[PDB]
Amino acid sequence: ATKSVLQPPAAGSASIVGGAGGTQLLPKNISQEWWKKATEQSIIPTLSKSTPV
Amino acid sequence: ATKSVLQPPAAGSASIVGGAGGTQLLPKNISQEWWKKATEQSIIPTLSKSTPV
Repeated sequence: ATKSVLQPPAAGSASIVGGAGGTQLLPKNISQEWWKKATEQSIIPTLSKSTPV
Repeated sequence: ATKSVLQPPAAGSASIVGGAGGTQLLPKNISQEWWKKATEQSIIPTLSKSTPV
């Protein structure tokens, strides 16, 4: 049979990583760029009279 | 007995190309400008954020 790497294996094929634990061999690419919201600005220091404290 | 060129020949007339296979001598004037629609633009590569994959 021809060797598959995707999971589950394609029909009539064999999985290259088909050995026990072999899927731990499949690569990962982790993005350097996150999904994170911006946080809310503080308005009070802008929207008030500054004083010595 | 007067000699036509349009097909089929007019009534009471002889075709000028009435010999066997003679219509293969009539000119065509095929246009270089096609009739074809444009197809729809793909938008996903324009809209999406690019990433390594």
